[PDB]
Amino acid sequence: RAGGHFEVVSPHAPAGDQPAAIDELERRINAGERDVVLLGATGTGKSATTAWLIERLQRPTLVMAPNKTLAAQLANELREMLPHNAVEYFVSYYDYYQPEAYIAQTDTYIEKDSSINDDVERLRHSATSALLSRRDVVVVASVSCIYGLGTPQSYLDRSVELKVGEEVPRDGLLRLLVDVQYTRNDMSFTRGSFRVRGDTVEIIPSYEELAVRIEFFGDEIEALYYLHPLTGEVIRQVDSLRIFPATHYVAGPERMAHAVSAIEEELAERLAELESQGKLLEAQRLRMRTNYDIEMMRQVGFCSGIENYSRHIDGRGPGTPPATLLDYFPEDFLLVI
DNA sequence: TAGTCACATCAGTGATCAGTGGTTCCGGAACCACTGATCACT
Repeated sequence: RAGGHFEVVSPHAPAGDQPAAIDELERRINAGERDVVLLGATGTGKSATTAWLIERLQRPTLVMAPNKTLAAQLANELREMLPHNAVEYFVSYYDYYQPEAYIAQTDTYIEKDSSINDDVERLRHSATSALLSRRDVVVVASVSCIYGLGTPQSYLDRSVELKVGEEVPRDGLLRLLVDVQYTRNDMSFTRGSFRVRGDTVEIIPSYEELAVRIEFFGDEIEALYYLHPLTGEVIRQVDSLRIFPATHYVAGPERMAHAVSAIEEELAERLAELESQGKLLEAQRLRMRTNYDIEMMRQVGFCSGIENYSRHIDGRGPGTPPATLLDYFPEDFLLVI
């Protein structure tokens, strides 16, 4: 995690309680205080104090807010004070979301339905990449953060970097693009997708807004270039760049194998459980749904309900905390709630 | 008794297009000139 210094551009002049408060909070955190409280009255500007504390500590910060409403107004403001560091975002990426719900009394299956937002997931993946690519990363998170996730381990593993001049098989590059959830959209150009024409390859990464054109000298990386996605305007050129998986359900083929194994084992477990319960209808419905799900893992590796198998994918045990953006954070990560 | 909770998609469902199957339709009297009798003569 390469942590660039949190360059603070604050034309405001701190006064009143700001200096003493920041100093005492700083020494508080220095004192190993795993539990701290702040009394910030209205108009006291908690955002600036949090930014300065993050600057002093130089740790990847996770800030916790209770509703997506709040996150918006603050994160943009901090970017003004931090125009040279990774400022990020994460909340529920759902314009709408009915859960997988079950009216037991009526035996009614209100199936999980969701109108999926785009920019929310974009910023989610940008945040995960930034955390697993640099230490100067600040992320605003809804409680969703503590829900089940994939492993930042595999997140950083599946990611692959390419540099100008280095020999690299283009076909292997496409293979790893597929393995990191990027589609060979040879028809049009879309987010997290890409197209191949001759040695030329043009890709929009899922987290990175812009696109990139790579020219190939046979099976060698001829050159890399930033781009506007559709117009293709080369923003600039850099020798090397990394790509992270477009999914947070990152998992090597071996991790998919282990997840499938544990899924089948706990599937037998739940089969016996519902058989004893006498809930044969529910048992069979779950059985066939997960049968289709595992079929299209063994074929594709992608579907709905993948999260429900996080304990298998992450591989940790039942009842333990599933993977989290906290794992995406270091142990010396800054935390604010 | 109650506000937030958030981890996509088989399968209709037909619109709608957008390809395929087929449509369909006029002017005919002119124009080019060609062709079997009829007195004629023998």
